[PDB]
Parts: sequence; structure tokens; C-alpha cells
Amino acid sequence: SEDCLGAFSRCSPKNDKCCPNYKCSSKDLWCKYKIW
Repeated sequence: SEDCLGAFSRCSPKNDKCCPNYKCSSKDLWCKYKIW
């Protein structure tokens, strides 16, 4: 059982705790969708 964060959710660059396939930018300090 886990609870991840969605998109544009509050998060930090060091403690980035957002769902997978995402990214935490320090710019806005939120979650963003990223694909490699």
C-alpha cells in the first residue's frame, strides 16, 4: 500500500515523491509528465 502524488502536486527536488513516469522540477516545485 502506497500513496503517490499526481500532476502539479506539491513536491521537492530532493524529496520528490510523485507517481512513476513523472518528474519533479525545482522551478515550480511540482510534478510534471516526462517520457524518454
